[PDB]
Amino acid sequence: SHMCDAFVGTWKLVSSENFDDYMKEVGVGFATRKVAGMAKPNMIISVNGDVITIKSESTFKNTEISFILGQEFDEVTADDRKVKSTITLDGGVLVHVQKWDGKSTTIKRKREDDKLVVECVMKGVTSTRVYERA
Ligand SMILES: O=C(c1cccc(Br)c1)N1CCCCS/C1=N\c1ccccc1
Repeated sequence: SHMCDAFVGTWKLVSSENFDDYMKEVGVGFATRKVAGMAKPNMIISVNGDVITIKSESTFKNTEISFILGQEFDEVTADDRKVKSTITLDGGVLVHVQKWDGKSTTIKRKREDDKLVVECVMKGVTSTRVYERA
């Protein structure tokens, strides 16, 4: 057993707050905000050795990242930003920092009760997205 065992599995979105405002702060345009804000993704997290894979599947976009903790990678986000990403585990929280164009956003994922809680921060704006097991 290991690092991310309590994250592994298939998760479904059950609530979202302030996501449109988070996307505005990130610079996402109107039409993408509308369609992405409507999405109800399933998030699939798996581990194989040191490599963690996170898939997001929805009617809007399907994305996949694979990474090693602490090791930067280039990522194309669902909204088509080209970012440099680093994901670490800090006190049991997966912390995902994305850098692009002199900007930065941080996505934190944590287990709380039977939920996986995702907090997305861009400057002063936070969005909270709650997932349950599928
Ligand atoms: O993995 C997704 C993802 C993938 C496919 C669909 C959707 Br909806 C979300 N993330 C990262 C997790 C935290 C939410 S922000 C985000 N992507 C977006 C960022 C800006 C605008 C639109 C989507």
